[PDB]
Amino acid sequence: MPTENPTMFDQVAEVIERLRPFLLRDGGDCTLVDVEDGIVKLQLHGACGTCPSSTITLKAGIERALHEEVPGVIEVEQVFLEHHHHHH
Repeated sequence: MPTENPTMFDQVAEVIERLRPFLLRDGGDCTLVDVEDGIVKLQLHGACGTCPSSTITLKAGIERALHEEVPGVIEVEQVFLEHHHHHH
């Protein structure tokens, strides 16, 4: 029982908004919906499409990175709000 110092929310929120500008450029924008002991839930959104083929790849990309940079999770619900692409 240390202290309720800048908890995860602060960090994630902090790093998120920081990387946001970069994510928007390539992927989109992330949004934390709920912080749990493992059953976290966020929402990705780059714009508004219908069948994103790139977001799917990126999705698994971030997830993997998160788990790797944060081993101990059990599940994560990342709901994307669509994000089509110019072409290819």
